[PDB]
Amino acid sequence: IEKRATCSNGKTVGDASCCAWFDVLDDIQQNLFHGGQCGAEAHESIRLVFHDSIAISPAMEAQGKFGGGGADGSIMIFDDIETAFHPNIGLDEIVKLQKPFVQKHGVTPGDFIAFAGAVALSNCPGAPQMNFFTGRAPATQPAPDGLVPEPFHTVDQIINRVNDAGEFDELELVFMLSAHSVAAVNDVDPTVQGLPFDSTPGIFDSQFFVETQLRGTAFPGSGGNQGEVESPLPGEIRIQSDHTIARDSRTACEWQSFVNNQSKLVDDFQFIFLALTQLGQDPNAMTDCSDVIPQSKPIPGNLPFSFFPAGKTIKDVEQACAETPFPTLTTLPGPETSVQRIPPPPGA
Ligand code: HEM
Ligand SMILES: [Ca+2]
Ligand SMILES: [Ca+2]
Repeated sequence: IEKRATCSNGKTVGDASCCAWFDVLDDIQQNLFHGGQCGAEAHESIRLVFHDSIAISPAMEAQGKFGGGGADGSIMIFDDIETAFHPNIGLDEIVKLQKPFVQKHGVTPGDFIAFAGAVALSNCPGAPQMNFFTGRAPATQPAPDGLVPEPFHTVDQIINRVNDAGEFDELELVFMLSAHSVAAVNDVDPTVQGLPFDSTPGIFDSQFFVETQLRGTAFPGSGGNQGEVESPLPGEIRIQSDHTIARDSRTACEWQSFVNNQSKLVDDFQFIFLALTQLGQDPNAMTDCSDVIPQSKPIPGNLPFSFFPAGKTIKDVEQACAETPFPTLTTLPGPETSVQRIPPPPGA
């Protein structure tokens, strides 16, 4: 039973219970995201949503074991346990920055993680208009390990894991990897933190899908780290799983479909992000508080939506989609330039 209501700030929302999230919004925009930025804390918050949510397994439950609660705030509640798992490396820092907000505002940890993830995305130009539903009860048990994918897992292992967790198919796997468009890597190369996956880590766009399809020619920092392969630009990192998903015959044409197609990118990610945040939950038992999330902003300027970074042309693309040739994009002018690092807070 939802009660449409006008909050104290004058805005109308779907249920009166949503109004209290406007105070949470104001607090995290100022004190967690430094004035609404799509910087390191926003990226970490988006990563935390996946690591809290994908830890659920119908297959383990069928074996008599607890397979995890899905989107239940378990990675925050039992952080001493889940953040020690190898796939969750580096997440205790963002969990520690978020905890005080959960305590101050009296919301569940699962609902806060889903909220901060959606607000973080709304700070990145180009993001979809994000949803936010409430209702996740506090987890009562930590998830098991072995449920969050690693960059060195094969494509078959990853496809099978997301299919078990939420009945997601191989095309939906590609949809959710769009989040690597606003993201950096702090713990794979031990000599440098903050290496972005694409040349625009503050913009939700398809440069991740363009740049992962170019030929990898060098390591940005040290060579041969586990789960890392060569990348095409100085300062950019590329992980093994993204590299192989982009070239596998099952997923390569879906990976290429986002290039120069902003509306598909936004619509597909909007859809799959909402689905991840409902894992382990009953959708009809949740409350829609999407009207609290800020409107996303357009990408500023007048460059084409997708482009080759300076120094790269169609000859540097490793075409993997047999149905449709990679689109001929324009190249930015000038010499190749390094992607700038995104320094993380201490402890990342
Ligand atoms: C399906 C398989 C995936 C694998 C193997 C994977 C792998 C990784 C790795 C290795 C990192 C760097 C972690 C670190 O250095 O501590 C990373 C970062 C990131 N991942 Fe994924 N990822 C996956 C899917 C996703 C999904 C579905 C999302 C959606 C939210 C996501 C969002 C992020 C974000 C936003 C970052 C950047 C973190 C930051 O800047 O601090 N990833 N991913
Ligand atoms: Ca969880
Ligand atoms: Ca980007």
